[PDB]
Amino acid sequence: IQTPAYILEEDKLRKNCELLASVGEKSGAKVLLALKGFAFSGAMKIVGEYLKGCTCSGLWEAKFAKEYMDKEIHTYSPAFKEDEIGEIASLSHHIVFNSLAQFHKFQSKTQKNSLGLRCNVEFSGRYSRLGIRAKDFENVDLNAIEGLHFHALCEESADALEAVLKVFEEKFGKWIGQMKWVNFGGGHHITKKGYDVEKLIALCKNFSDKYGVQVYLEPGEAVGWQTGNLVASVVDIIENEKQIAILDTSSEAHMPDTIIMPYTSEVLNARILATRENEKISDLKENEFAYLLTGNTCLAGDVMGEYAFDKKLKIGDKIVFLDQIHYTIVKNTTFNGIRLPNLMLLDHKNELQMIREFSYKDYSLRN
Amino acid sequence: FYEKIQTPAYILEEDKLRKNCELLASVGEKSGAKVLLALKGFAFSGAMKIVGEYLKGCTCSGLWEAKFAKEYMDKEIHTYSPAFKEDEIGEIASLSHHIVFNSLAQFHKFQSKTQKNSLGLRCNVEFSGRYSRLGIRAKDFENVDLNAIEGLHFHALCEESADALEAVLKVFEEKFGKWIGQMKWVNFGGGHHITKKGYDVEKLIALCKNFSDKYGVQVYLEPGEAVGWQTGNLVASVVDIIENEKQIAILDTSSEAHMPDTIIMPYTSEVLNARILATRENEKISDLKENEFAYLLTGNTCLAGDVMGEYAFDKKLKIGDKIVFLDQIHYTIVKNTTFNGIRLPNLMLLDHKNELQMIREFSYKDYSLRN
Ligand SMILES: *Cc1c(COP(=O)(O)O)cnc(C)c1O
Ligand SMILES: *Cc1c(COP(=O)(O)O)cnc(C)c1O
Ligand SMILES: NCCCNCCCN
Repeated sequence: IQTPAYILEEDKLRKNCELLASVGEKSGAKVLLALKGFAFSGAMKIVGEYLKGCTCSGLWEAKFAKEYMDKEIHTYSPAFKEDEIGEIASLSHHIVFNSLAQFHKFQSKTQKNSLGLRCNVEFSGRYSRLGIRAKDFENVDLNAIEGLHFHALCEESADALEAVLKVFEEKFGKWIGQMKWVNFGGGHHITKKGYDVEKLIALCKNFSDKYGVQVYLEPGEAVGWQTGNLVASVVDIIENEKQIAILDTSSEAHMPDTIIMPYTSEVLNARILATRENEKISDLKENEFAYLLTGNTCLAGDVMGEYAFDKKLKIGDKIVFLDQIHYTIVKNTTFNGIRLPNLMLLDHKNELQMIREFSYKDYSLRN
Repeated sequence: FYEKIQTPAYILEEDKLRKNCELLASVGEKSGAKVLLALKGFAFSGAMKIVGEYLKGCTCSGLWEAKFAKEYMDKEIHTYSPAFKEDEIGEIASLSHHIVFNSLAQFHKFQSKTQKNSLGLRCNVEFSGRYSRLGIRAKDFENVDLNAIEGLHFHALCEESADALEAVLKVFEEKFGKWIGQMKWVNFGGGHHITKKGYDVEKLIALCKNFSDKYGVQVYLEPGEAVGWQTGNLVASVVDIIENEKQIAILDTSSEAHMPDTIIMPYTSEVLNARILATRENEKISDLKENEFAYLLTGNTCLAGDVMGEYAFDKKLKIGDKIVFLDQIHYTIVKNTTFNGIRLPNLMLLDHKNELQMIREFSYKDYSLRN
């Protein structure tokens, strides 16, 4: 590994997609990759051996689905524009509108697509712009709408989906039986250890039998969950009261959700002792060595955390940030002109494959 | 002016940029300090030649910024990194006039590959910070052979005043004083909000001039934000307007992808002809007046939290109206994203003749070739 690099493990992605395929086969639901979280171009054909297509937020994702996967394309945007709707309609099997005005504006340009409406389920979200509330369905012509859609969950359980479906059916139930399909969105933490997979299958099966509809699920995170790591090197080690490792990667540019959320990444063969925000998480044990892990941007707060290792770090050691393929790459930056981590794939034969190697132009042509 | 443009777009105004640069050139003129653009915050490719009319060069964090400085400006190049790497030091050395190291180890490791460059060390001034990895603390200078070192560097400020640089200089001279006289230059870093209304320019000039004279050193300043301050806006359109208790305008831009610092810091952008009533985080800022209309302005990503804030306007918004987010050229473009495949704002220049030029028009490949 020339560093930094995001490295997706084929074997792990395959195990995730096997489980998701199993959910679809046992429940009758169709499972789609939500590209927002996980769009790893080197793995799109692999994902497509298992899943039915992509869910896409607009033109660029729809184009990406077409090019990389070429399976079903489902497109939802809070904001379709006039200049893009034609190409989106040419590519998309399903198009979900966020408002009735959007539906009405674009219905005549989407006559070959199966149309849906996003439903605001209003379930603990106040003042959300996403979806249509139930009261606004009264009096509206739904003859041209074949699907209802919701997305209401983030890193959640089968029990949470049950709770959402209960409210979805109480508020929207009069309009469900007349649809061909319903899309339960994403946020289902299906490949996480301990998730109640049998419950999800039963919920999807039971709903489909109850209303005679095709169920769709559109996980993003669950596809990329624990499928790979960001690998960095120790470039320098300095002392300022604590021992501090400066790495060739950056929180802010390469793991931006660690700063936004905020959260602290786990590190292979290490334990988190304290967060960058100085929250104490654990105490150092015997025969452990504490380091601040820090990044290569010029920012004062480019700090991953304080971590306990069981050996001393040396310049040139590799640090492995765990579970860094979803909601990372898709949102990363070239801030401060920091060299981007290459995208790599560890294939089923344990051979490392370069998928994208970035260069100066990735930075210069974006400024 | 804005009506025929594809939105969204960041629009830099030449006249405003030139006013800032005139002022920074005035500081250099009067103090003898040499002023550099810190590319971290402002790297607008279409403006680099304009900035070079006024400033002496660029401060760069590494290889990619040094190459950009070389290509776009072709003036002095000053490189500092907390973490130089072996695979890049060669090319950084061929491009840079000054190289500033973050630690003695990094200096000792790369001294022999940097013989044609002027070498500096970054000083941790330790002032109001704890556990900072940036710079060397004064105690670690003691009894170190500094023969090969021609400059000292600090960067200790953010959006600050001439009085705050005065307080930092006092601490810097107190702690590192005994080694300043032997240097050829000192670099006072960035964070000087020189072009903000009210800044005490006169005092900055005196501080720089006195310091220069006292120690017999060439002083360097390396503002980023100051160069870009109030030079331009991000222009978006209202794509849809919906209601959920409040009126909500959904725009073709995203706080998360296009104004990331609004989410990270967090802070709320001002909007042309509007007043902030409340932040995305529900902080009350002001009350609606009698003849105004309140709207939540929100983005086009699929995230629930892609909300800019609640703002008061003098008239109702309509689909197709342009929303102008004020002061969006610095610490924006340089750190924006194609998250959710959102179409990037184009980069445009409103030039000195009031003509709008396209600098960069983005496309699908800017997204697909990054995933
Ligand atoms: C984000 C999103 C998804 C995927 O959510 P995950 O948490 O990654 O599973 C699915 N559908 C829509 C409409 C989304 O906005
Ligand atoms: C960020 C930075 C600057 C510029 O800072 P501004 O606040 O944009 O003026 C200059 N030098 C160094 C070393 C920096 O990290
Ligand atoms: N005035 C700039 C402060 C330094 N860094 C800011 C980085 C956040 N965009």
